[PDB]
Amino acid sequence: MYQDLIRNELNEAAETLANFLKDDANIHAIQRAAVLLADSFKAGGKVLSCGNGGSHCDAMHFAEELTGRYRENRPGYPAIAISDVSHISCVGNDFGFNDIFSRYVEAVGREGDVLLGISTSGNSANVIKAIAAAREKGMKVITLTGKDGGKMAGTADIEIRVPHFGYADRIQEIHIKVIHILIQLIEKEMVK
Amino acid sequence: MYQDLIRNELNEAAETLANFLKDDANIHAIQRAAVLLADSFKAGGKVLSCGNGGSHCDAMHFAEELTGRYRENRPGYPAIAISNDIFSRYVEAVGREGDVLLGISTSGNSANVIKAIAAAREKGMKVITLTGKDGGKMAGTADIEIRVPHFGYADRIQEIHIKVIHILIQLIEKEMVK
Repeated sequence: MYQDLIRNELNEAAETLANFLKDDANIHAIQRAAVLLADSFKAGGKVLSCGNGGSHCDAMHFAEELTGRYRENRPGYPAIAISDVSHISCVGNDFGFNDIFSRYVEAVGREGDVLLGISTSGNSANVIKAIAAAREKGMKVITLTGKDGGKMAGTADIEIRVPHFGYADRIQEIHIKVIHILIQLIEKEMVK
Repeated sequence: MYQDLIRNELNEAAETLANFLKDDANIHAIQRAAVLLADSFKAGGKVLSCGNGGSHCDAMHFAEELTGRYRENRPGYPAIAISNDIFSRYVEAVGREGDVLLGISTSGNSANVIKAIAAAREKGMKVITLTGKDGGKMAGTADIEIRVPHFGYADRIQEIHIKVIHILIQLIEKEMVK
């Protein structure tokens, strides 16, 4: 019988969400993010999303939702989720410590574009390398993070940080809620 | 400007989690789902997961986490995520009696999930579904259905589905080391 266990997990997610919505700064960070993204599309830029693990799915839903919405009457792609095009992670043992995300920024980023880097610990080495490639490319940087923000703390133009300090599950669950919301706020921006 | 919209959507997530967690049937369905999954794995079976749009991702994380944890020293793949016959044709090509289909559909009306369910029954497989609203056309056709009582837009349902997936993975781990 694991009913206690189930309810504890769900309750912990409810405290996470509560803790998250209570801080104004988080709410303001999400609005700023959405404005940046939409300003950037409007200027003809695109966003590259990336994340490891479960966060790679968040990076994917965010790019494919924005692309599916804004591809009509626009060149290119408004958003792309960076993927392992050259199969560099096919040696297995993937800790994130690789140049899959920064390679991709180097090959396709342009000045004006946006990097959305997702990292539930703020320590993902591939995401830190993409932020540096982004800076070299002249792209603005949005991060969705957790805990104390890890080593990426301070390196993003806009950081949306989830105040949870244990395992990644609780933090990923708030990130996909943030992404659902970014996408609706951007739709309000994109008619204006 | 949007501050209120942001908080509103967060609060609606908080309302959805509270109404999901408050109904014992949803808690019991999660425990039974994990027990059937674990028991399948113990008997040498696999689980095929599928879903559309954002749900596809959830089906992907479910399958990859599970295969990552149990592949070593066990033949085959513990879980495979698939990708209107795109899911049924795969079930038809690889399902075996004793496997399990996990079909994810926030409205319960995904035609491609529905067809995968019917292929599953033809191969003698069990059926777990992650749903929303009233369970839609899928209601009744799963052996175990975890249904999110939210009757609005899909986003809020998906966000509970991923919490369910994270907990299944936990509970299956306790079952497997038993």
